[PDB]
Amino acid sequence: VWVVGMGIVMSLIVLAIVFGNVLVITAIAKFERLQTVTNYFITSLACADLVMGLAVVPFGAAHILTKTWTFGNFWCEFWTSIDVLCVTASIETLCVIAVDRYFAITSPFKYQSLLTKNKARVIILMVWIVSGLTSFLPIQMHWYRATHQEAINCYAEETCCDFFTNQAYAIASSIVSFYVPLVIMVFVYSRVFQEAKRQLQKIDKSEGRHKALKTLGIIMGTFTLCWLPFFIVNIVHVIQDNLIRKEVYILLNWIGYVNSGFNPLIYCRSPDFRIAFQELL
Ligand SMILES: CN[C@@H]1CCc2c(ccc(O)c2O)[C@H]1O
Repeated sequence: VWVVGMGIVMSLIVLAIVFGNVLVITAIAKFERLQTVTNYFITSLACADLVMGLAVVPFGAAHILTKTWTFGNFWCEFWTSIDVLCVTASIETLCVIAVDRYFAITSPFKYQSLLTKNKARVIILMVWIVSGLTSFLPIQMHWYRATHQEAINCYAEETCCDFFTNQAYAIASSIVSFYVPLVIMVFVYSRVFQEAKRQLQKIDKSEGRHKALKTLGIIMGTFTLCWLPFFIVNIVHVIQDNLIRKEVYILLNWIGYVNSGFNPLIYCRSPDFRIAFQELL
């Protein structure tokens, strides 16, 4: 009375993610007026979200609904690697976009000199490579493997897939993937807000006879509310093994997945994108 209908939500999420990401990619690729150095970061972010929505989500949905993993252990390890890869790549691309905006507003004359067409490709490749070294290299060689008896029983059996991780791997991965980008983005947006307030005050002083707050609020709040509650419990549940159950962890992780769907509605609402979308349909 629950399974026969609760798959509708997963189907809707999959459809929304795939449609939004493919529409953004098609709009950027097809029309030449959208070709910009800043738009390449959005292209990489959309590609990461598309891969996530095409691979990670359906298999997880099958895992919860069926409650068994029909496929082998090799596919389980591959799925975990893809999950970690996509998550960290997306979160790092967000910080890259924020730093680009910081450089755009803070230093207006030499914005062009710092970043060109060729440098963006190198930045994106380095971001994806650092993302890859976090997931595939440790998982495939079995560095994260736990040691307690329940983990051994889960790992030996070929029909169960429960994520058991070492303390050191969890801490290092969380620090590399979330907290450093969080700090960088906070500092960047604080400086940007200060500059905007100064300019607004200058204009009001010039023309003798509030708006950036909402713009910063959407971007900060969406990311923080979507990805902060997951990493708190991720860090906590390794130090103490009795506080956090195995269902709240899954619920928070799936809450974090939805953040891929909201990215096109935040970073791709410019008017030129509106003309591009209107022309397509
Ligand atoms: C199966 N879910 C995984 C488990 C742990 C983990 C995730 C995402 C980013 C990380 O850095 C992680 O360590 C989650 O998506």
